[PDB]
Parts: sequence; C-alpha cells; structure tokens
Amino acid sequence: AIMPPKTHIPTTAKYFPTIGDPYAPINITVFEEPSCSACEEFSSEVFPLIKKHFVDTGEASLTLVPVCFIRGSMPAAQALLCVYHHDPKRPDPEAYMEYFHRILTYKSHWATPEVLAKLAEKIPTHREINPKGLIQCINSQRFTEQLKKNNIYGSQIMGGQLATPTAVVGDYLIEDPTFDEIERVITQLRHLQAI
Repeated sequence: AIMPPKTHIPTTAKYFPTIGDPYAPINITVFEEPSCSACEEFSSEVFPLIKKHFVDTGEASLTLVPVCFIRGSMPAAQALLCVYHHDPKRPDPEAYMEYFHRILTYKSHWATPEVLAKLAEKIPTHREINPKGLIQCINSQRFTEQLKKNNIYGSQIMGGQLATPTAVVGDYLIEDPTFDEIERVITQLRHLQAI
C-alpha cells in the first residue's frame, strides 16, 4: 500500500516484458516498432528461432520492448501495453508478444481499435481478453508516457540508432539482426563465459 516510488526505468530483465528465465546468464533485448517494415520478416522468421534455440534452453532471457516513432503506431502501441496489462494481478509477456507478432505480420491510418481488437482475439493468456475493454484502453491512451520512456530508453541504449528491428545480445548491438548474427554473437558470449 505505502511503498517507495517505482524506478523510472527498471534494472533487471524481470521487470521488462520478458519470456524465458529472468536470471539467465545472457539477455537478448529486442526493440520493435508496430509499423516497421523490416520487422515482419524478423518476428516471423527470426524471433521464433531465438526463442527455440536460446530461450527455451534456459540459455537466455528474451525481452521485447515496444516503441512509437511513426504516426499511426501509437494506437497499436497502446493496445500492446493494454494487452500486456490485461490482468492487474500479473503481466503476461506471452500474450503481449504474440499480439505484437500478429501486429508486425499484419498488412498509415491502419491502426484502428476494430483492427487492433480483431488481432487481439484468441490470444493465449494465463482470464481472457475482452474487445470492449481493449478498445476502451486504447482510446484512453493510458500508456503514452510509458512509450516515451521506451523511446528514450531504446535511444540512449542505441546511442541514437533509433531504427527497428534492433536486437541486443549481452552488450552487443545488432541492427536489422539475423539469426546468424545473433548466434555468432552468442558463440562469443559462451566463449567468454567459458573464460
């Protein structure tokens, strides 16, 4: 009830939209924009492989951070965080990511609640996601200030390289990442760990 203020921006993966083991030695942190054209191939062909090869093995933690840089994306950005927080008790990144993926693979005035609500249907949650609640949360623009933290966070992280998709493996920064690039960097990280 009465506690100190929350951090402006968290210090551990546990408190970011993350799947896998939060204590894991390696952390993959990905930044994506709801409208980025280069992210469609990534979330569809690259992101799952990251999950399968490094996250499902307990080798890495996978964080996905949303950002809003081009007009028409804020509604979708709102919906993402609206779904991420569909349950007051527990944030479920699993629903939030699958929702994201569905948005990235969707074909400038595109982001409408109806389209955002339809994509949100049948979404797997740990006690279900309602359209009317989702539409209300989008119009409310609850998470405008949050997305500003994300933009500034991802910016300061990339030294201004505000382009997506951008994945961060350990302390390494890979623009327009591929699976080979990500794997090649992990091979180095496993090697340094071995040292």
